[PDB]
Amino acid sequence: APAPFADFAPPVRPQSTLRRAITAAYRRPETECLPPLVEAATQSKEIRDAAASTARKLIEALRGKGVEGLVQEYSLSSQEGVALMCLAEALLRIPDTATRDALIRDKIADGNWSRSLFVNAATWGLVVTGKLTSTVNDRSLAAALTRLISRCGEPVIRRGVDMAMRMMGEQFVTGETIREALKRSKELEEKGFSYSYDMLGEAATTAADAERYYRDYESAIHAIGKASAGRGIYEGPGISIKLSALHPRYSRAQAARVMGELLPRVKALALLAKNYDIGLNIDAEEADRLELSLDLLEVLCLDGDLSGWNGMGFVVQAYGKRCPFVLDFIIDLARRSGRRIMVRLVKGAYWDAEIKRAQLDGLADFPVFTRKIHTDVSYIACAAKLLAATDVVFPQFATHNAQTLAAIYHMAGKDFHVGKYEFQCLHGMGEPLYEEVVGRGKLDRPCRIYAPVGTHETLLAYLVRRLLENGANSSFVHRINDPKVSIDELIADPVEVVRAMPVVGAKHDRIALPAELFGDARTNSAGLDLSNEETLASLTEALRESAAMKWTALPQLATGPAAGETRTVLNPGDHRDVVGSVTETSEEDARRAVRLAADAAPDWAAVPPSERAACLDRAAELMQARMPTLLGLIIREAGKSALNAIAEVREAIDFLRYYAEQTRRTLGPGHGPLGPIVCISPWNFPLAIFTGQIAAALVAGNPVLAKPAEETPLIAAEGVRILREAGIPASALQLLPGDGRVGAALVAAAETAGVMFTGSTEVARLIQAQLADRLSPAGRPIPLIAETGGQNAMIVDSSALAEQVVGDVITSAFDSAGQRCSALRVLCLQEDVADRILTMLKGALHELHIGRTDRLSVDVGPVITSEAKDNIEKHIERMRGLGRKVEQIGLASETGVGTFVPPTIIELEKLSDLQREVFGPVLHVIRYRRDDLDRLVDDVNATGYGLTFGLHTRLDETIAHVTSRIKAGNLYINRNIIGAVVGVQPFGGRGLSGTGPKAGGPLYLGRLVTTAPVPPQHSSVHTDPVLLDFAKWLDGKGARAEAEAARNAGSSSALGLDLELPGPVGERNLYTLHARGRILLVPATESGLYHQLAAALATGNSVAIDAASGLQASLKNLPQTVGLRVSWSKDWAADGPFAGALVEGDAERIRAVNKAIAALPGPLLLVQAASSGEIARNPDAYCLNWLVEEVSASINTAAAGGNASL
Amino acid sequence: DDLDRLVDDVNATGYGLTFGLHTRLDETIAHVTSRIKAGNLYINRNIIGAVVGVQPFGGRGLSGTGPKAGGPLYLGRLVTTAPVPPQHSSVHTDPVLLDFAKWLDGKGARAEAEAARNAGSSSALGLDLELPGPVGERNLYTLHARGRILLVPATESGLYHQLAAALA
Amino acid sequence: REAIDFLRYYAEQTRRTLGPGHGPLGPIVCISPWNFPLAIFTGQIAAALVAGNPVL
Ligand SMILES: Cc1cc2nc3c(=O)[nH]c(=O)nc-3n(C[C@H](O)[C@H](O)[C@H](O)COP(=O)(O)OP(=O)(O)OC[C@H]3O[C@@H](n4cnc5c(N)ncnc54)[C@H](O)[C@@H]3O)c2cc1C
Ligand SMILES: NC(=O)c1ccc[n+]([C@@H]2O[C@H](COP(=O)([O-])OP(=O)(O)OC[C@H]3O[C@@H](n4cnc5c(N)ncnc54)[C@H](O)[C@@H]3O)[C@@H](O)[C@H]2O)c1
Ligand SMILES: COc1ccc(CO)cc1
Repeated sequence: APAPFADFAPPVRPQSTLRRAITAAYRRPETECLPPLVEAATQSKEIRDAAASTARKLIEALRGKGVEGLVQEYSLSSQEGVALMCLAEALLRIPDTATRDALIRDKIADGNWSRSLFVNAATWGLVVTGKLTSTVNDRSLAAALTRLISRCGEPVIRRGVDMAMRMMGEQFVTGETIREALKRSKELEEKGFSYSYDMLGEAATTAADAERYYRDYESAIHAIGKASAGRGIYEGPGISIKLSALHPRYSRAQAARVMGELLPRVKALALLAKNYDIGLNIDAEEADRLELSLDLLEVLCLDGDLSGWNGMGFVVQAYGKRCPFVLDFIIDLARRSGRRIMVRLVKGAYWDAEIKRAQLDGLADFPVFTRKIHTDVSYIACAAKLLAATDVVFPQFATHNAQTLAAIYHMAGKDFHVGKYEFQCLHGMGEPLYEEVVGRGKLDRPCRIYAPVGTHETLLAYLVRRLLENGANSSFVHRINDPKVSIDELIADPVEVVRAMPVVGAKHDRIALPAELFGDARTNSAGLDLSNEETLASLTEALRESAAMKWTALPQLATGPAAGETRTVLNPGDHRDVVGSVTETSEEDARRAVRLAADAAPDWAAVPPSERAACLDRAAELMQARMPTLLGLIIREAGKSALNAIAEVREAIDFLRYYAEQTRRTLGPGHGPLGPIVCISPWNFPLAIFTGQIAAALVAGNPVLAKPAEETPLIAAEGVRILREAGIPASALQLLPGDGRVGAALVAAAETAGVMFTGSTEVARLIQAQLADRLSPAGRPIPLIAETGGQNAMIVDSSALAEQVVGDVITSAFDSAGQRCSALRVLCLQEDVADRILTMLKGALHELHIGRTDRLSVDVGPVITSEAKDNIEKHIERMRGLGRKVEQIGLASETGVGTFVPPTIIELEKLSDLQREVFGPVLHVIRYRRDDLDRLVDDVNATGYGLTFGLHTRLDETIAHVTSRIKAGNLYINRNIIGAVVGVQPFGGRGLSGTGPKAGGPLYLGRLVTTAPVPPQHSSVHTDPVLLDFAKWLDGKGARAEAEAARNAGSSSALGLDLELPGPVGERNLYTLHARGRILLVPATESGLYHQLAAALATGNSVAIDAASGLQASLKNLPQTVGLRVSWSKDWAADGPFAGALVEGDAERIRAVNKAIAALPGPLLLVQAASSGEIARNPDAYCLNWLVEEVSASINTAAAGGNASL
Repeated sequence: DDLDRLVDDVNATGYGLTFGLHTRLDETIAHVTSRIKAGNLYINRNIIGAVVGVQPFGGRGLSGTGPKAGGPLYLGRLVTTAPVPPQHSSVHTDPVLLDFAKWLDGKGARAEAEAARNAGSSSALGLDLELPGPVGERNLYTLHARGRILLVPATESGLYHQLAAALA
Repeated sequence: REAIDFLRYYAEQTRRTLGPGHGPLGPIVCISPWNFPLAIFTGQIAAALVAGNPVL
C-alpha cells in the first residue's frame, strides 16, 4: 500500500533559484511589484521627449485616416445593425452564391425571414456598438430585423452580406485556410511585414479535438515552411500555437500527462518547424499555465534533436506579476541552451478572466495587475530587460499602443539590424499603425503580423473579443477612436504618471481582493492555489503529516467522553488505508445527551448573541489556519479530491462567518431559542454541512446534539473540537457518532426542540413522521429543516457554446463522483446539437483520472461505501439491460482496493425512464425538440424535486421562459450547477428537495428561534393583489378585524423581494422571494380561516381548504380573483402536492392534523399551527417567512467570453 | 385603510385617462399604481401637459380606444399592415399561452400550436421602457394585458388562433 | 410646442418604421376639439398624413 500523499504533487523538476523567484512573485502585492518596474522603465528626459513626439506623430497619422457607414446610409438603429449582421452571417453560411441571391430576393426581402439567427449577436453587438453583452435579446433583434427589412428591403440585406463577407473573410482572419492566408500575405510581405499564423484553436476538450488541432498545426507548418522558402526565422513567416489546443488536460494537476503526452507533440511540431527553419511560438494562456509551460520550454530548448534551430518562441505577458522573473529564467535558459529564444512581449489577453478566477478561488491576490497603467509600466520595464539581452534572445514587441511603441523604439536606440528585435501586431488592427513604422520611409523597424486562420465560428467569436479588447474603455484601440480623448492624453507617459501617484502600485479601487468580496459584512474564506509550487510543496508535507495522525471520534457528552463500541474508519478509495477510529454512541447515551442539552439550554441561551457569534468567528479562524490538515482528513476519510476538500473547508468557514454576521445583524433577547437541536448531517459534505447546521443552531442560542454520518465521524469530531476550542461549551455542543439508530434516538427524545437534517428524502420522511407525534411546550410543531435529494437537470439549447457546456457538464455530473446533492443528473440537449455535444462529452469523460484521492492528478475519487457502489452499479446495469446506451470510463486495477464507480453516461429515451435519485457519477442524457422546451420543463418539474437547475443559452427569451417555468431553488445560467457559495447562492430547494429555509441564506437563523427576527434587507414594496381583493371582500362581509389583519399581512409579506447579492465579478447572483405554491389550510373557526387565507394570499399562494372544517359557508360570493386561488379538499392526499400548511386548533387537534399531514405523499410540508386564541392575540401567529419560497439564480456574465463592466 | 376601495371608486367611473399620486412612500406608489387603471400616471407632479414621446398620451375604458397619441403604436393604426415600432418587443412569454400551445400539441393541432407559440414570441406584452426626457423625471412606458377580449369565432381553428392571440 | 412635437415625432417614427408594405387606409376624417385647437388638430392630421393617407 502506497504511503498516503507520498506522490501527491511532485514537481516536474527540482525548482531552480530562477524558478522559485518566478513562483514567489505569483501573487505579490501590487504596491511591491510596481516600484522596481518604475525604476527599470525609467528613461532620460531627452528620450521621453523624443518618444512623446514620435507617439504624437504616429497617433496623428492614425487619426488622419464600414459597419458605421452602413448604419449611417440606412439609418439603422444599433439593434438593426446587429440583427442585419446576424442575418448576413447566416446567409453566408449558404455556399451557392446564386442560391443565396435568390433566397434574399425571393424570400428574405419580401417578408418571411435549428438555431436562432442571433446566436452570435453578442459578437456583432461588439462590432456595432463597442459593447459586450453575455446574452442577446433575441426578441429585440427579431423585431429589429423585421423592421429594417420591411423598411429597406433587399438593398440593405445585400449591403450587410457584403459587409459581413469583408469582415469575416478579410478583417478578422487573414484567410479561411492557411493556403489563402499565405496568398494574401504576399502584399504586406513586399512592404516589409512578416507574419505569424494562428490556426484558430485552443482549449481542447477531447483527445479527438487535440488531435484535430495537432494536424491543423502540422499541415500549417508544412504550408508556411513551403511558402517561407528558406527566408529563415526572422525575415520569413512563422506559426503560433496554443498548448491547450494540443492536449485536453493541459494543467499543473495533470503535469505527468502533460510531460508524457503533450511535450512529444510539441517536439514533433517543433522538429518540423526546424526542418523548414521557421518560427514556432508558444502563445501564453491563463496564469495557472504559465509555470507549467516553462517546463515544456525548458525540455524543448535542452533537447538535442531541436539543436541548430533558433525559431522556438515563447510569449510572456506583461500584465502578469511574474513577467520580469519569467524573462530572467528565459534569458538564462537561452544562455544554457545556446538558443536565441524568440520572446514575444505582450500585455495579456485574459485579464477579466484572471480577476474573476482569483476571486472565485479566494486566493491572496491577483496574478495580474489591476490598473491598466501598471501593465503599461510593466511592459516598458520588461522591454528594457529584453533590449539588454538581444545577443541571447530575440525580442518581439507586440502592441498596438503608439505610446508603448514609441517608448520602446527610442529605448532601443539607433543601432538596428533585421534580427535584433521586431514589433508585432494583430491582423486587421495593427496595419494602420505599423504602416507608419515599417520601411525606410517610416521608422524602418519590422513588424510581424499575427494572422488568424480559419472559419471556426466559436474561435472566430473568441478572436473578435480579443481583437476588440472585450470592449474596454481603457484600451488604446477604444481610446484612439474616442474623440473625447486628446492626443496629449494618449501620449501620457505611464512610467511618470505612476511615479507621481500617492501610493505607487495601489490596487484598483473598484476591484475587491478575494478576501474582501463581502466588504464590511464578513471576511471571505481563503483558498489555496494548487498551481503554486510552493503551496504544493508545503501542502504535500501538511497532508503527509495529517495522515500520520491517530484521528479519533468519540461520543462527547456534556459530562465528558463516553464509552462505546469502537471501529476503524477506512479510506473509501483504499480500505487498506486506516484513517482513524470511531467510538459510537449507545442509544442510552444519546438520550442522556439530549437531557444534558436541555439542562444546559438556559445557560447557552444566556450568552449574548454577539458573543455566540464571536465563537463562530473564532472557529472560522481556527478552521482557516488548520485548512491543510483538515484537507488531508477530508481527502482520506470522505474520498474527496484536494480541490473539493479545499472548497469544503472554505464552505465551513463561510457558514461560520455568515451565520455570525447574520446573528450580529438580527438576534436580540426577544428571539428566544427553541431548545436542544438535533443536527443530523451527511457523509458527502462531512465538514461543511455538519458545521453549517450546528453553527446556525448554536448561534441562534440552542444547544446542539451533533450526529454525523456513520461514514465520516472523524472530520466531525475535529469540527466539534474546533468549535469547543473557539469557546462553545461542551454542554452546548455534544458529538454523538453512530448510525441511524443514534439519529433516531435523538429525534425521538422528549426534549428535542428541533431537528436539522441533511440527507435522503426517505430518512427525512421517517424523521418527519416521528416529529409529528410531538409538540413544543408552546404547543407548536417541532421544527424540521430538511435538505434532501435532487434530480437536477441542465437544459442546453443550440445557442450554447459546446466547449463551455462540456466542461460544466463534466464538472457538475462527476465532481466528487457525483456525490453532491446539487450534481447534474439529467442533461437535456436540443436535438440539433445533441450529437456533437454528446460526442464531446464522451471524449471528455475518458480524460478523467479516477483513483485514490491523495494524488493531485485524481479528478474523481471513490464513492463512499460498497453499498453505495452496489446501488449505483445496479442502476447502471438495469439501464444497460433495458437497451439504453451506456458509456463508461475503464477503471485502473488499483481501484480494486476501494469502492469506485466509473463516471457513466446513460442515454435515456424519456425523463420518466429515471425514477429515483442515483447518488453517484451517473449522467443521464435526453434530447428534445426546440418546440417541446416548455413540455420538457414540465417533465423536469414532474420529478417532484427542485434543488439545482442549469440552463445554457445565449438567448434572453429562452432564459426568461425557462427560468419563469422551472421550479427549483438554485438556478444557474451558463455555468456549472454545483458549489453554491454561502451568502451568494443561498442553497436549498423545494418539493422533494426539502423544506427550506435555504442554508447560507438570510431566513435560516429565523427558523431556529421561537420568534423570528427581521432578516437584513428582508422586505418588499409589492402587495399581492388577490390579498387586497380578499381584504376588501372581508370588509364587505363585515369581518373588519380580519380585513385589517389581511391588509397588514399584505404589507408585512416579503413576497417580491428581489436582491442582488455581493459576489465575484463576471457573475450576477440574484435572490428572490416567490410564492410557495398551494398551501393546505386546516382551519377550525371562520376567523381562523380568514387569517389563514390572508396569510397565504399575502405571500402569493393559492390554497386548498380542509372541507371537513365545515366552513364552506364562510366564503360566499368571493371575488373571482380570490376564488381562482381557493379550492376545497376532502382527500388531502389526492389534491396535492402542497407547499406548506396552516393549522388552527388546540394541542390535540394540532397533533392529529400534523400526523395526517406527515402521511401525505410527496414533499415534506412546512406546517405552522396556532390556537384560535393565538390567532386572536398574535398578528404573527403564522409567520410569513415560511410561506414564501426562496430562489437563488447565478448567472455567468462572462460567458460571452468577456466581462463588459470590468 | 380605505385606499384600495378608493382606487376601486376611481376606476368605477369607467374612465381611465390621467391619474396622479402624491406620496413619499414607495409601498403606496407600488400599491396604487398596480391597482389604478389609467393610461397616464403621474407621481409627485401635476397630471396634465403630456409631452410627445415622453408621456405618450391616452387611456382606456370610457377614455377612448388607443393607441396613445405621441406614442409608438399610433402610426400603425393608420396603415393596413402595421409596422414593428422602435424598441417594440418583449422577452416575456405569457405562461397561459404556453399552456394553450401544449394543449394544442396534445390534441394534434400542430399548425395552431405553432401559430400559438409564434404569437407568444411576437407579443410585446411585458415591454418596460424608460423614455428620454428631462432630468429630474423618470418617464416609463409599459405594455400590459388589455383585459377580457371578446372572441367572436366562426370555426374551431379560428377560435384557436383568436385565443392564442388574446392569451399571448 | 406640442403641435411641433407631434409633427417631428410622427416624422421620426415614420422614418423608423414605414416601408412600401405598410399601405395606407385611404381618406381619414380628423375631427378635433376646441380645447387643444392646434395641438390635437395637428397631431391627428400629421399622423394620418405621414402614414400616407389624405385627410379631411
Ligand atoms: C501579435 C500579438 C500577439 C499576442 N499574443 C498573446 C498571447 O500569446 N497571450 C496573451 O495573453 N496575449 C497576447 N497578446 C495581447 C492581447 O491579445 C492584447 O492584444 C494586448 O494585451 C493589447 O495590448 P496593447 O499594447 O495593444 O493595448 P493597450 O490598450 O495598450 O493595452 C491593453 C491591455 O492592458 C491590460 N489591461 C487592461 N485593463 C487592465 C487593468 N484594469 N489592469 C491591468 N491590466 C489591464 C490587458 O492586458 C489589455 O489587453 C498578443 C498581442 C499581439 C499584438
Ligand atoms: N439539499 C441539500 O443541501 C443536500 C446536501 C447534501 C446531501 N443531500 C442529500 O443527502 C443524501 C445523501 O446523504 P446521506 O447518504 O448521508 O443521506 P442519508 O439519509 O443517508 O443520511 C443522512 C443522515 O441521516 C442519518 N439517519 C439515517 N437513518 C436515520 C433515521 N431512521 N433516523 C434519524 N437519522 C437517520 C444518517 O446516520 C446520516 O447521518 C442525498 O440524497 C443528497 O441529495 C442534500
Ligand atoms: C488577440 O491576439 C492573441 C494572440 C494570442 C493569444 C493567446 O491566447 C491571445 C490573443
